[PDB]
Amino acid sequence: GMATVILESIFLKRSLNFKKRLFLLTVQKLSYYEYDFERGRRGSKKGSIDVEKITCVETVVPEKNPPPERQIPEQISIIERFPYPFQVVYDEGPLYVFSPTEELRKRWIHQLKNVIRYNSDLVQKYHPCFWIDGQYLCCSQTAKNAMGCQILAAAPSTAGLGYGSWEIDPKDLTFLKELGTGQFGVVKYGKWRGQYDVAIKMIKEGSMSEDEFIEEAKVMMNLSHEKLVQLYGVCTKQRPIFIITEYMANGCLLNYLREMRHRFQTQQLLEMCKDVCEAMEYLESKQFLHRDLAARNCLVNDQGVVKVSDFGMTRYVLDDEYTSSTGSKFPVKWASPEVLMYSKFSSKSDIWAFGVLMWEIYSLGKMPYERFTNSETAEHIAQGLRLPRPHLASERVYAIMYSCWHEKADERPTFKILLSNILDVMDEE
Ligand SMILES: Cc1c(NC(=O)c2ccc(C(C)(C)C)cc2)cccc1-c1cn(C)c(=O)c(Nc2ccc(C(=O)N3CCOCC3)cc2)n1
Ligand SMILES: [Ca+2]
Ligand SMILES: [Zn+2]
Repeated sequence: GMATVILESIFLKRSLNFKKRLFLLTVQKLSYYEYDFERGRRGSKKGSIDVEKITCVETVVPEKNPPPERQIPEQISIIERFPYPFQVVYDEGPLYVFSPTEELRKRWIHQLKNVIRYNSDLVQKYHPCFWIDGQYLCCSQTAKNAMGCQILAAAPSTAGLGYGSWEIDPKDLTFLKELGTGQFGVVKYGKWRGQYDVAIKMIKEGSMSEDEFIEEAKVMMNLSHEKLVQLYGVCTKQRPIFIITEYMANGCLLNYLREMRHRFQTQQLLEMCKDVCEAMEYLESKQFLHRDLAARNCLVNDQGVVKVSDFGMTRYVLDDEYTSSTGSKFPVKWASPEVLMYSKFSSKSDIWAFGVLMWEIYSLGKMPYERFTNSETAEHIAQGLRLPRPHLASERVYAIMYSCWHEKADERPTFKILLSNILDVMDEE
């Protein structure tokens, strides 16, 4: 996955002694340390739990008589008063943590519950109350590893798509239609447990760095936005492996644009841009690059909503004709000059590509730089060649896409700024 800290908070931890600890969560580990107040950083490490060993995270029933420091009834209190407990359940008994606020406890529980979907020894039951004086107060059982006495409200074993085990059973898939092929081979439409529509990407053996994708899915499983194609899970206990996603009935945006019968109004085209920009603002906020943003990599559902697809997947492509910046399959005509010249990938190369995508949308799927080959494009865009204003784009709309192609990456806007510009034009109309 990634070594990035997803959540950082100061909590009160129970050993019976209670101590303030800085908790840091990564997809790999939940670690806690003494808090270096003076330096505003972590102090000495005091322990850690491997995320793969966590079987359950849930609230705890509060103690009936907790001292003032833990009594339910801003700056000073949020680091001195900890009344809301939660438990992290793993092999070595539960770990009890007290949050200063309810919102913060909710945030940690929500995040941890999603993360542990990846794990293999998940439980359906837990202990609602504290283990104290050699027994659980809820059921009076005397073993710390005693099975939970109460079923979880949304136990993963019985949870629906997006909340269940990350590994999906392929025997629960029905295949109904061929959706064509892409960089990793065949894709199909089908049903999960006979009711839920899904897309099944079947990974051609030898096309993907599978072990890296499977591990790194720990990060991608946390990406969720209304305008991102949702990843539901994987099937990796067979050959080939499958990637299971949200199904988009209308296919890829590029082919959608090229279907002349739609006869889109320019308001509809701007809405497509807004959809994509919202997805990209979300990915930018998670410091996650797409690296092949283009109309061909966006999909359209049966409601006409555009969503961004296959973000982050370039990293696992084994084909050097795709990966090489001069390869026949590399997306040269969406690549910023710095990418082509120096392999300088950043949020700003995604911004460049977004501009070309806006141009595609207002050109109804025309090939960019049609008069030029990939090699010619690479040479001339580094000199200052730019895509001209599409006939359907107003000067104001063109200014947005044009801003994406500044020769200096740092003078390119962010997706937050682009979205603001798009919303302004929608109002102005
Ligand atoms: C994403 C995708 C690829 N492309 C890839 O898998 C791919 C892999 C890697 C990359 C990188 C280069 C970035 C690494 C890019 C793309 C190839 C084929 C289909 C789909 C796809 C997916 N989903 C989630 C749908 O809902 C859907 N829905 C469709 C719905 C309808 C139709 C359609 O109109 N059809 C089907 C066949 O022909 C008849 C009409 C087609 C697709 N189509
Ligand atoms: Ca269609
Ligand atoms: Zn119990």
